[PDB]
Amino acid sequence: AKLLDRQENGFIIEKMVEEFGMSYLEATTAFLEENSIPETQFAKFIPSGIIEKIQSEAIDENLLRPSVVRC
DNA sequence: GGCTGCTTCAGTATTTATACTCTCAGTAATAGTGCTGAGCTCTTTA
DNA sequence: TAAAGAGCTCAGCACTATTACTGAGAGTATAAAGATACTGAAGCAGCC
Repeated sequence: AKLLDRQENGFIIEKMVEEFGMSYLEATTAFLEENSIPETQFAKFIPSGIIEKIQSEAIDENLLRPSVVRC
């Protein structure tokens, strides 16, 4: 009904990758759309953790330019 | 009054120069908008 | 001395009212401005 536990959702969202195995990005976007989640009201749904690995894998995949590398 | 030759048509093999005037109209973007929380503010006395 | 109140106000997602603003409309009264070829098929056309 209500699913406001962020770190529990971390346990559930690692299930996405560790189970499916595409990437943390696509796994959690799949989560966001499955339960119909916007992108500004997420801090109430998403563990504080997965965000950091998301940033990591993002910059490592080079999603943005050198303008973002130095910082 | 039924009757044959011409006939006409129909089927094959990029990139277009000069309104005007409101006048309104209702719209979609857009700033005004107020929360939530939360994080620092602050003092308390144990 | 320092764990622990109760509040002072600043990130961070909306909302209503807005403001260019683009569209729909209604006025407009000098003129006179082309080198197939073939086969075929009904219709038309003149006749005993």
